Amino acid sequence: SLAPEDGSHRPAAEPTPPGAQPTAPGSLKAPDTRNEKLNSLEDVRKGSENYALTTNQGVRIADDQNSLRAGSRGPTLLEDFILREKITHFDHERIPERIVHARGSAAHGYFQPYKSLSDITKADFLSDPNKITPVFVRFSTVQGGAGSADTVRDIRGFATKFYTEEGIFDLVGNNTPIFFIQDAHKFPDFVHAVKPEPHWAIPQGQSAHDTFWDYVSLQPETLHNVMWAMSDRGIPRSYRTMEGFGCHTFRLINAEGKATFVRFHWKPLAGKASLVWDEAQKLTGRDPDFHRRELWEAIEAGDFPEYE
Amino acid sequence: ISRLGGPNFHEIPINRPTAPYHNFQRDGMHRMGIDTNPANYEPNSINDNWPRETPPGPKRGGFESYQERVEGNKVRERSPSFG
Amino acid sequence: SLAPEDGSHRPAAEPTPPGAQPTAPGSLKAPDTRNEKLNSLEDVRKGSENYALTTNQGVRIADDQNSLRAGSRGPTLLEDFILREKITHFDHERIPERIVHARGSAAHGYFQPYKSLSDITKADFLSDPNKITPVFVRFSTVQGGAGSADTVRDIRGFATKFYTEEGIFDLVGNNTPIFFIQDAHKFPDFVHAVKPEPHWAIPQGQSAHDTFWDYVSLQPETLHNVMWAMSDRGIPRSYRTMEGFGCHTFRLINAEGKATFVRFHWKPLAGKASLVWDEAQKLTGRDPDFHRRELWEAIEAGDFPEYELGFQLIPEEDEFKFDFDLLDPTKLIPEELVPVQRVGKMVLNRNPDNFFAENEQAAFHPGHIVPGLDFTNDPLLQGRLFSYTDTQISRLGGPNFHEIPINRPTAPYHNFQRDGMHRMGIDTNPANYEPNSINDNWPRETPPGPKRGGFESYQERVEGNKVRERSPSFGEYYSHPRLFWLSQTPFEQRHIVDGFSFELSKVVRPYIRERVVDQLAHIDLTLAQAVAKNLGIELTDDQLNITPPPDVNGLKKDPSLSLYAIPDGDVKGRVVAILLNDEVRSADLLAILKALKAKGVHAKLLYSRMGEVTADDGTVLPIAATFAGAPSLTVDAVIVPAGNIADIADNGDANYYLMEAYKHLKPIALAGDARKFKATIKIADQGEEGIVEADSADGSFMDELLTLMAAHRVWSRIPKIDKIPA
Amino acid sequence: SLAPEDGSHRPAAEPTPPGAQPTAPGSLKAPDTRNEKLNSLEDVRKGSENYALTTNQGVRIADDQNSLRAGSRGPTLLEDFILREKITHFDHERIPERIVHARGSAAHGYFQPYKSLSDITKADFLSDPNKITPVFVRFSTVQGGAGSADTVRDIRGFATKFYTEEGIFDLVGNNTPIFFIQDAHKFPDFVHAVKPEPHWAIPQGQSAHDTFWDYVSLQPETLHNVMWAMSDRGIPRSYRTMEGFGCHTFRLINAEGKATFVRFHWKPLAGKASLVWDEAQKLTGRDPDFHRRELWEAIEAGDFPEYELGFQLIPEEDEFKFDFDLLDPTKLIPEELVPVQRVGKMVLNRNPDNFFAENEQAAFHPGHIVPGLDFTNDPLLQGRLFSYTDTQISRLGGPNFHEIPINRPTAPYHNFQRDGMHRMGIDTNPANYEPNSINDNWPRETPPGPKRGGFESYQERVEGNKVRERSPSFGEYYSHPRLFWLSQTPFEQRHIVDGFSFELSKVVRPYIRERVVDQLAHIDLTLAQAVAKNLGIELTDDQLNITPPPDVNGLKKDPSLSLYAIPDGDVKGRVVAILLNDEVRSADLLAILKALKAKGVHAKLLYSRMGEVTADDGTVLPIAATFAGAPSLTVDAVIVPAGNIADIADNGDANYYLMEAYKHLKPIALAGDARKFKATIKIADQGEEGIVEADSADGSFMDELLTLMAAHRVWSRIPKIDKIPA
Ligand code: HDE
Ligand code: HDE
Ligand code: HDD
Ligand SMILES: [S]
Ligand SMILES: [S]
Ligand SMILES: [S]
Repeated sequence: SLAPEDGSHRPAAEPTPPGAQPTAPGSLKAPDTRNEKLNSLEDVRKGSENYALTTNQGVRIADDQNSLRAGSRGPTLLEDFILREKITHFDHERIPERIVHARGSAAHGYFQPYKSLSDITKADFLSDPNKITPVFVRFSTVQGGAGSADTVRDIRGFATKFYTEEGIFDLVGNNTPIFFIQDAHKFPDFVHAVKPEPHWAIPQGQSAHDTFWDYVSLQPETLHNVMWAMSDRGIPRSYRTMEGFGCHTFRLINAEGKATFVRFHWKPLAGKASLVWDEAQKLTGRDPDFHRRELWEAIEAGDFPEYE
Repeated sequence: ISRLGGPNFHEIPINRPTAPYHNFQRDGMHRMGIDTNPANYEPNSINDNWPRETPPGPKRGGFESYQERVEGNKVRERSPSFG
Repeated sequence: SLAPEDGSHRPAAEPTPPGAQPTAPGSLKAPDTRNEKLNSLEDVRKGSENYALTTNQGVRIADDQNSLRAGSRGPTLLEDFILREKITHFDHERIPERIVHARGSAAHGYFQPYKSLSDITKADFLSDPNKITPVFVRFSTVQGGAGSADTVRDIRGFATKFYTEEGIFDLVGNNTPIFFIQDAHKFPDFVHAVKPEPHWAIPQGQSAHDTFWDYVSLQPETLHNVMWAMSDRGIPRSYRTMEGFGCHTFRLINAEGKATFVRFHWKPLAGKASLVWDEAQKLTGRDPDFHRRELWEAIEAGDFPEYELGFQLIPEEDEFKFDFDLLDPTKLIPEELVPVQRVGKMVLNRNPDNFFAENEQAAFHPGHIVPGLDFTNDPLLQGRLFSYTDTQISRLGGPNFHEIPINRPTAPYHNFQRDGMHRMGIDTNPANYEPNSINDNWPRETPPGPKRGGFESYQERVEGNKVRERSPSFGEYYSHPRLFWLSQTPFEQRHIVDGFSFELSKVVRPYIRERVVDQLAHIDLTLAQAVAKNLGIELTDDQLNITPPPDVNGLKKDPSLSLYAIPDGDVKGRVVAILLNDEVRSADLLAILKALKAKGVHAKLLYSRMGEVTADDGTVLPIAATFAGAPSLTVDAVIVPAGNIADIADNGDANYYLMEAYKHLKPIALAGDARKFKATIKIADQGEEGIVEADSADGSFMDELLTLMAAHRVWSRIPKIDKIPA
Repeated sequence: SLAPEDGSHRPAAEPTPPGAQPTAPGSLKAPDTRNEKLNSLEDVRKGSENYALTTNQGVRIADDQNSLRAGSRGPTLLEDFILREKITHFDHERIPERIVHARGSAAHGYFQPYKSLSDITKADFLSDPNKITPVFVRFSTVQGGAGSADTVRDIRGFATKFYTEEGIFDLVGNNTPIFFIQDAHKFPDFVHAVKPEPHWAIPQGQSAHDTFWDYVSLQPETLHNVMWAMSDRGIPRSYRTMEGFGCHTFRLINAEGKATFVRFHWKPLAGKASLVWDEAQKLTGRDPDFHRRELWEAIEAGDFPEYELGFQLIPEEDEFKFDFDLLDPTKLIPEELVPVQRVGKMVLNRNPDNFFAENEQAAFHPGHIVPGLDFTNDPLLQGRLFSYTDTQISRLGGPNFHEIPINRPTAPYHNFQRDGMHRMGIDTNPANYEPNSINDNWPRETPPGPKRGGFESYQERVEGNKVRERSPSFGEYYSHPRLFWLSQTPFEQRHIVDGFSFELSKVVRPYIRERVVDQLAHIDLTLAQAVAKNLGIELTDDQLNITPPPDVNGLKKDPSLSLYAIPDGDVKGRVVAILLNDEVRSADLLAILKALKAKGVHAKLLYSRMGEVTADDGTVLPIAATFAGAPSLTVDAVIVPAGNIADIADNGDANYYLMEAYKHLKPIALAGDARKFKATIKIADQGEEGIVEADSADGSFMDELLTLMAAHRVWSRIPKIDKIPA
């Protein structure tokens, strides 16, 4: 047995402050934190302790250290299906990242209203303060790839999937109340302009380059959101300490059929807080996973991110 | 990998084993299984090396190939016995 | 017209030094550079000047600013095909990244051999010193994603696609001579261990976490490549200043059928040079694109990356002449035992036009060999042969990945394979099978021979049972790690100690650190104790008495394993920060730049804001960047000319600039009143080695600075840096 | 393993009648046939003669017969990269077939207008009678898979890609002028209902099953296109002998901005002709590739398929002037009300080289329009515009499907779209966005205007609330089916009755059959009774009293809706079977072939074995096929020359050949003693209209036979075939 005698390989399944224990998969860290969605995923969770190592077809593997070869210094044989299945699955691990917001960090939680909103909306999840709606929330940057740094200067995404009794509602918002552009037809122009430039694929995670500012200088509708990004809004301390916005006017519709225009807000109960530019930029080098880590460790500690 | 869209074709319901399957393979398109193992490699100490290899034996043992003697040069050649 | 009237939007189509012009696609930057492969890509190049904006179907668009809607404040209509085509293409821009080496930077070039190697190989590309072979080379890290940082601590890849007249040959190597594991079956285990951990996908671009060090502690075969990764080899200065290696024993096969064992080498003609860890880490923050940028800018300046191809050659009858197995890819062949024979030179002289189309889509695979080469039973190489074909079916969308333009052979290709997704070639052959009579059996098989023959494998003898078994001969883990460590200078050993100590401090479970210190004590006690001390760990009496492993074939060191033991410095294409003031002394600046120019060293003029300043004599000095904007991390040395020093003397950024460069062992030069800065870095009045100083920037002031830059960094300074708060 | 020395493996590169030579890729059969699009494909056409067989990487293969193994009876080795490339390509050949119209056959050709249409449209391809536009056309069934049969009962597709100077225009039509449903939202319900049922995936190529008739019984909007499918229009003789229609009201826009509604037509210059059901059904077993083969062989013979493009034009102010809605795609515009104006001619004159690359990968989509054309609010068309771009993402592997060679425009295309899987074009533009200054904003938008202008949508007024609601004007379902019924000849009517009767007899659930018959009672009582009688159903008193729907704008019938009521036969390209005997009277064969050749009618010489027979004068006659191997299903008429009739008089296959041809209403001619076969088909001494007979085959005999063939089938024989046991 390879684990240490004293059992110090395994993190306590109780809330612990950052750095006190190794981090762990959520169902192992907090087995008794439940909601309808988390429970419904049990059919696909797979454990490991006390099980035999197998192929994907259920065949027990005797030797997971060697390829099948003709003699112990010989060529590898085509009939080694165990090696080929293992290397095939490896070879095909990756899927395309998101076109934008490829960098992002997510957690499970729940939502509950403070009071029935039936006077203004028939949305079932807003109909009773007793209605508990599971959520899965993903926070993100915009420009950089899935392996880019967290504390860049960028807009941040804030996407919430509400698993309601009357369907999925996704509230797909950002951390500023507007966008750079007015018409969707220009989205690939704006995004190409902010992304790494096409000849050489530089710079990652940064608007600080000629094409972005070229587009901005030629499209003054951009200037409002550019102001937000150049502010310390663009460099939050934590996904816990930033605001969220729905970006658009939507409508609520009530049982009588009356429409009300609405814009959505998320107010962080831990308050608003951002880094300073020098600190953010250096932090992309010292810990490019700083926000991902901070979110995971706040939840492990019981410092649950809360938004109104 | 093209016909069924990727390396997780064993998780398409008709294809699934009824026998247990556990290993350190991860990800791929259409991934259904949510692995809770702290480890995705072996040997590991962080999960006490589970899931673990199993020696061959008379029942419920690991797969080991028959130790057939191979002898010859690397050749692209049809056996004369096939002619 | 949106372009400025003075044409300042268009970069000069001629060699210019870094920062002088905006960068540009290669065919616009350097239209006069060519080779056979670049010429053949012309059929797919797309221009843009003077053309109308269209759909992909060739319909001209009138308004590319708006969607179609019912009234100008109305709903967007489904019939807007111009919107949905444009948004559809955007929606599907991304393809899966490489499983490993996803972060990489690539350039076109050419290779030519120094003489015909026909006595040892029939490979056509090596048959004639006049035969010039286009190449495309991609350098990469291993762990991080395509949008991770360049100057991480990691292994680097060094992949070369040779477009030979007898097929594609891909030499898919790394910047170290070995690998972490012995058998390919373990590759997903090792890679999973070094990659971000699967619960939370942390950390990116780093081996400094529990699962990596768990695997290493349990798999001593890894320690040799770990030594390399923990040394300054893991943080190169530039893709231009690292070695490349082919990793495995392959074979050369001559026209007579004789097989010779070969390992492949690339020697950087710009010399070997690496960063230091604090600098490398901070640089991942200040410019995560530094190596990609440096490569592109070197080529645009005419500082073409050059590498010499070399072979270590071992006769077949010498297979068992060494203390280690030639097939064991965790073992290096010391150059003291088998010298590198020079073979030819490769020059990278053109950037791509489109990074996605040429770099992201390029597919390299070590099974892509040509007649004159062959494999061996290296069990890591054996498994690689499966992987690099397989992985392309998802990454590049199917089995016609050779028809993507960058991947196309320049040699003819004809066969009976048909269809598949993205099929470009339209085959007119009446037959799609052989043997056939309906096309007189064309295209036809070709017997092997001295030139232009079919591929036939070398008839190596195979004997033994079908086994999943590691060769006993591979069961030795410590002697190569030890040879490596003993071959390093004392400052290089110090940086290895600090690499392990820093990485193990990030491992959360203490027993994993202890287990790895135990492994170190099997390699070298001094190493092990120094790492232990940094971790607060005390070696046991048993650990103190572990017998060191034996030397490797009589060797107690091999200086070729050191970056620095043997000077191979080259200052051409290096860069100096010049720290400006509002009244620079022109005569200092003239002499600085004249000497830098004469050796091909670049400069960047830095100040506290953008714009210009004016020297004493009225010369207008344009500013490249601010002190904060272009940190010392990004340059090789700093020079401060004389003048109105009081202007920058209390500037935090300016002071810190010299502290950072000082800490990172870079040459510093101070002329006249700029000597006032000696106080910020605590330099004595009689001066110290590595700090150039004088009343004015010449006679021998630039020669001194340039001598220091040829030696790369001031290693003697290392005992003084701990004191400086930087 | 090679070609025969006589060169007989290779088809002559000259036009040759069906069966005279093996068929071949178009560029080899007809190398001098060119057009702008065919030429532009030269970059990707790949030959084979005199080339070495290689891997896809350009490595010559020595042994393409064997895997690499350890000894010649040993295991195959993983290092066999030649085996794995070849098998990997093969393992990934297939791409997803089209959701609908998966079964299709395609050819290249060209179009030109008869005169400039600039008064009604500014479309460049309709602007000049001497501007030629390349086309690629694919004909298809709808329901069955890509390996289903051709001569099923189904709607046919007729899709034309016009490669115009101002962009690709795809006219994506069918062989009937309406569709089964009104709103695109129901398309998956209808298609799922006609497709193989989901539990067991039966039946292929057939609407004759419960789910289809369940949907029709519940959605009377479908009854109009059902009437067309049940008629002989559902079983065309050839893609050369059916009409095409664009299905929707589109708009033409002229340079002055005037909009005219238009519906598109294609008139077959070879005339309108269909099979009979029993023949069609049996032919799906004897030759499931009959229409694919006939199309390919017509083009190899020079019987180029020709179609006339025609437009129904309705001025904008006449939108509401009919008693149906112009935007309802279940409604046709009778040519009695709105005549088809002839517009131009399309000729299909070359087959592809590789069916997969050019046919299977072609992507047609009706949203691919060009300036001068525009859409309408037809709610079926509206949703089609979403589907034809979306579906290519999976079928063709991503958003670069326009780079697959067959799909590329010949017109320039330049834009700021980048990347996507298997990206071919390498963009050099410094800019990938607009507005930009860095490339002076190229490529640039272009204002709309008379010619070469940007696309702008016609400024149609929209007024209404956001609703999911069917227009009340669409809620009439029976008048157009009735118009169609009343316009058919009596034998066409009988065949419609028979198609409904045959289909509904395969519906297992009897209440579905009853509900369909109730729908038929709302269209025409005579039809409804005739179907009921065949299903053993008796109409109720109420059903008997259903008031017939109103005439369509005063019309009692419109003969243009019939296949046959107005003669339009053309025999060129048709085929006759000639049943040989072992001593043919050469004088008869001489006169038969001379007359057939004068009208471009082909012949196939049949016998009871293959090889040769010798005629009375020593002429050696090669045999194309046996009586069983090329049944009368595959020909238009049968001729039996004189000679040694005893040789075949008691041959069961030869007698049956005539019985099947007789049953199927085909002309038969019998010369000399071949008149003895009159007994097998019960023709009286006096003779019968449709049986040509004389002492010998002469001028008069062949004229009579060719007159019969110009009328396609012998409809007057129908009363006589009930009794024949065939
Ligand atoms: C206001 C909040 C907001 C706005 C206004 C937009 N984004 Fe987002 N985006 C996609 C496209 C898209 C378009 C076409 C527009 C304006 C027309 C916006 N964006 C502006 C996308 C390409 O479809 C996207 C990429 C992956 C994906 O699934 O959809 C996408 C991502 C995205 C996210 C990430 C959600 C997640 O996966 O975690 C968020 C938070 C936004 N967008 C916000 C957003
Ligand atoms: C010797 C230099 C070297 C070695 C020993 C290995 N890698 Fe590499 N690698 C792939 C798999 C693979 C396996 C199975 C093994 C040992 C079993 C190695 N690696 C060790 C791959 C997953 O098939 C890979 C990912 C993308 C791809 O197409 O192949 C792959 C990448 C890779 C590159 C990247 C080439 C490029 O596109 O720039 C390089 C330089 C190596 N490997 C070197 C290498
Ligand atoms: C809203 C869905 C929809 C509806 C309402 C229609 N179509 Fe369609 N059609 C498709 C959605 C579609 C498709 C699913 O997108 C296909 C199959 C895959 C493809 O590329 O297009 C297709 C293919 C397709 C083809 C085959 C082109 C080829 O040869 O590749 C033809 C000829 C037609 N259609 C014709 C018609 C006609 C005459 C319609 C009646 C006016 C019609 N379609 C309505
Ligand atoms: S937004
Ligand atoms: S290696
Ligand atoms: S239609």
